[PDB]
Amino acid sequence: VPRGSHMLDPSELPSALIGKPFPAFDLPSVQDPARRLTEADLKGKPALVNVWGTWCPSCRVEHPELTRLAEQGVVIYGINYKDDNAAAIKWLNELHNPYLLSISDADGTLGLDLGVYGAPETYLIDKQGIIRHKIVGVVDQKVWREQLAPLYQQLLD
Repeated sequence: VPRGSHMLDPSELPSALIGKPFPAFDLPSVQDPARRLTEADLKGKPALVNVWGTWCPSCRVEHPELTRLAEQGVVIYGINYKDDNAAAIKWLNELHNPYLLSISDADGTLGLDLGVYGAPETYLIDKQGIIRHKIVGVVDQKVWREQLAPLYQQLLD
């Protein structure tokens, strides 16, 4: 089955939101639909924002690395993207939860503003919630070391 050229829209490029504030949102937490989170909750420390879903085999694979980073003091926030809430809860309970906040993006409206088109994807934000880098696909030790860590270290200092 032949397939012609399909071009990602500009908002989906890693470079799209560099130097821009994290998009505004008002969304329920994963574990409690009565607890609301906004982009204000993302501010304070340089951090990773990781987009994931239980539908995503690559997120299963990426999980140990996120845990490894959190153990080293790295703040990581999770956006649970277009997922089954019950399944997401199980995932956060049965696996070693690396996330300081878990945002339920069930309709993908936050992902839409971010240019999300799959998972995992990871954003580096500074203390003010400004986006400084985006990784498309699994972050492993080499991706961390070469593509995030030097930026992250600069944001700490």
